[PDB]
Amino acid sequence: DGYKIVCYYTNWSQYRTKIGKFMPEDIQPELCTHIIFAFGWLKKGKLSSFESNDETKDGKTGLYDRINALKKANPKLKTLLAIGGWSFGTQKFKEMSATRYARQTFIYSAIPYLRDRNFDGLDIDWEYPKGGDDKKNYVLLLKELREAFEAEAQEVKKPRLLLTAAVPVGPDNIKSGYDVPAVASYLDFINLMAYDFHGKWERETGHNAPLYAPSSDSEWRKQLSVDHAAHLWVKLGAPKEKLIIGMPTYGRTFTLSNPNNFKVNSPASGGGKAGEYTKESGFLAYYEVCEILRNGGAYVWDDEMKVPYAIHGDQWVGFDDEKSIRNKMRWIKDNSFGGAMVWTVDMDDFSGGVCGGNVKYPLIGAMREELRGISRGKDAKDVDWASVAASV
Ligand SMILES: CC(=O)N[C@@H]1[C@@H](O)[C@H](O[C@@H]2O[C@H](CO)[C@@H](O[C@@H]3O[C@H](CO)[C@@H](O)[C@H](O)[C@H]3NC(C)=O)[C@H](O)[C@H]2NC(C)=O)[C@@H](CO)O[C@H]1O
Ligand SMILES: CC(=O)N[C@@H]1[C@@H](O)[C@H](O[C@@H]2O[C@H](CO)[C@@H](O[C@@H]3O[C@H](CO)[C@@H](O)[C@H](O)[C@H]3NC(C)=O)[C@H](O)[C@H]2NC(C)=O)[C@@H](CO)O[C@H]1O
Repeated sequence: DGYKIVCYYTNWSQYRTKIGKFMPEDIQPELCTHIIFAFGWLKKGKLSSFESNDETKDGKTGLYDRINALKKANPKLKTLLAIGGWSFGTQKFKEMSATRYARQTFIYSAIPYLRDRNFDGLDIDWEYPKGGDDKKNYVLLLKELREAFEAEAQEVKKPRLLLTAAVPVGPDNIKSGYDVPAVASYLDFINLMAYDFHGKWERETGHNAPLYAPSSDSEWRKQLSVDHAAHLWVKLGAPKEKLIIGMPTYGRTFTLSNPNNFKVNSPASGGGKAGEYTKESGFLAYYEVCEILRNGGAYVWDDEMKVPYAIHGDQWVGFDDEKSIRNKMRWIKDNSFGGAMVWTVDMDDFSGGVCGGNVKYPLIGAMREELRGISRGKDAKDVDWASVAASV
C-alpha cells in the first residue's frame, strides 16, 4: 500500500545506441511498485506480441521474461502489459470494442496470454476513444474485462489481474471519449498522461508538462496544465486515490524563430533538432537534456509553471528536473492523488553517469523518495542546474 510508483518500460528502448541502450536488467527491482510493459499488440482481435523477441522461444529468454524476472528480487513488484499507444492507432480498438463478440474474443484471449507469461494485469492505452459509439463501447470493454478478471480470480484462486488505463489530459479528448464515472469504477487505477501538453505541433514554445499554466496563456490554453487536468478528472468523477499522475523523463523541443526571444510562449519555427539517442525532432530524453546543460546550455526556472526549460542557441527544451519532479510529488501528496506514473523508466539517467550527480535514476529515485520515503543513497544530491549551467 501507500503511494504508487508506476513505471512504463518501452520495448523499443532495446534498440538505442551507446549511453541510450537500455535493457530490463537496468531497472532496479525496488525502484517502482508497478512496471508496465509497452507494448503488447492485437492480432485477429486477440492479445498478441509486439515482436517475436518479446517472447521466449528456443532457449532464448525474451523481454517479457526478463522484465518479469525482476519480481524474483522484489516479490511485491507488480507487472502489467499495456496494449495500444500512439503507433497502434484507433481502428483496431474500434473494431475490438464494437460488439460483445469482438470484446469477449479479446477478453478470453487476454487472460491466458497474461497468465501464461506471468503478468499481473492489463493496461489499456487507446489513444483515443472518440465520439458517442467509442465512449459507450470503451466502458463496455472495461466493464467486461473487469468482470471476467473477477470471475477468473475466483476460479483459479490467485490474486485478480489488475485492469488499468492510460488516459488523456486534453479537455476535448476527455469529453469526447470518456464516461469518467464508469471508466473510473471498472479500473483499478488510472494512469493520467500528464505530459505532451505542448510541443512542435504549436507555433510558439510551451512546456511539455507545466504544473500550472503561465500567465501569458489564453484562458483556453490555461486548461493545459498538470494541475488543471488532474482536477478535471476528479470533477468528472474519478476517485483521487485512483489517479496516478504521469511524470515525463523527457522534454519537448522547439527551434526559436529568434534566439533572443526565448521565454515560454515565444515564436518557434518548428521542433528542436533530434537527439543522438532518441533520434526524433521535437523530443529529447532527460539524459539528452543533461548533456545540453553540461555543454553550454542555459537553464531557466519558471516559477509560475514550476518547471524548467533549457536554451542553447535557438534550441529550446521544456523538461522536468529533480526540482520540478520533487515539487510535483509534494503536489501529489497535498492533493491526495494515488501516486506517480513515469514515462519512461528508460529515459531517466538510469546509468547514473550522464547528468553529473552520480545517482542512478535521479528523477524516479526522487519520486520514490518523496512518496515512499526511500533514500536514493548515501550522498545522493540533486543537480543544482542554476549553478551548473549558464543563465540568461
Ligand atoms: C502509455 C501510453 O499510452 N503511451 C504513449 C506513447 O505511445 C508515446 O510514445 C511513442 O509511442 C509509440 C508507440 O505507441 C512509439 O512507436 C515505436 O517507436 C520506436 C522508434 O521511436 C520504434 O523503434 C518502435 O518499433 C515503434 N513501433 C512500432 C511498431 O510502431 C514512438 O516512438 C514513441 N515516441 C515518442 C517520441 O513519443 C508517449 C510520448 O508522447 O506518450 C505515451 O503516453
Ligand atoms: C494538424 C495539427 O498539427 N494539429 C494540432 C493538433 O494535433 C494538436 O493536438 C496535439 O496534437 C499533437 C500531435 O499533432 C499531440 O502530440 C502527440 O502526442 C502523442 C501522445 O500524446 C505523441 O505520441 C506524439 O509523438 C505527439 N506528436 C508529435 C508530432 O509530437 C498532442 O498530444 C496534442 N495535444 C494534446 C493536448 O494532447 C492541437 C494543439 O492545439 O491542435 C493542432 O496544433
